[PDB]
Amino acid sequence: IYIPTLEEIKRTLQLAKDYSENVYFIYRIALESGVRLSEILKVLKEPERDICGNDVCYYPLSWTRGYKGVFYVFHITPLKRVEVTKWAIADFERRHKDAIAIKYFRKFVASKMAELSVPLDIIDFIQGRKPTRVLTQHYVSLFGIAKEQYKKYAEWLKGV
Repeated sequence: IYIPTLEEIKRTLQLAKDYSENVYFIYRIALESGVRLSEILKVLKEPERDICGNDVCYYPLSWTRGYKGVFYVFHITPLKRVEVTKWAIADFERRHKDAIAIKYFRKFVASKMAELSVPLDIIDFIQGRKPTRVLTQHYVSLFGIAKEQYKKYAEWLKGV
């Protein structure tokens, strides 16, 4: 399957930033977090609920598709308020065929976390996906395990 290259990500961030720094910031949080666009737009409408701790930040959210459950938007950069819909994003990509669709930023994040040996069930949780197994491998302490695993992607990302 297609996983974007780091260069393809950089070029997309740059196209965005030159179009709107707000749209850019959305792609940036997409790269930092691995979560899906809808969640990124939720957290940016209420950036105050963000929680920043030392090395990384995390924004507590709750599953809406199906039974509810707590997950976190992990990121490095403190949030700022951005008010857009998915249509702002759609317009931007329609106008830039060589900008990688934001949905593919997930694939890239997932792929990198693999190379850093983040276990797949934790990659799933970091990205705001529901468990694939009823009997999860990490019953305690899920937040801690996720955070320490995420701190490895953060370090990588910080050194580019």
